[PDB]
Amino acid sequence: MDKVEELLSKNYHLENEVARLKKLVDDLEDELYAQKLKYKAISEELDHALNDMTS
Amino acid sequence: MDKVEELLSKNYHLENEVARLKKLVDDLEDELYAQKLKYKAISEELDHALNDMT
Repeated sequence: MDKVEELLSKNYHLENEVARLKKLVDDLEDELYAQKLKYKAISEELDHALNDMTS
Repeated sequence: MDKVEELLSKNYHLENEVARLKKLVDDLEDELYAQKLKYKAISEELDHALNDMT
């Protein structure tokens, strides 16, 4: 029928969205952790900075 | 009546999945942004720092 026609259509668009969101969510997960490691490393040279500047 | 019912159920689960993923993306974008505001605020401090001694 037609209620089936539109449902197939709506489900097609929905499945695509879900695909794009899952990938986006993964990309952000990585970007965010990469971010945290870059932040943690930014301090590593710093721990040696104020630490070696003190004594 | 058979597939029309299957279709509706799939559709329902998809709409909820989209809404949940959408909420997840928004949270990650916030965390990420917030992290950039600290990364930045910090950098601006080295400015007064590395050159402060130059």
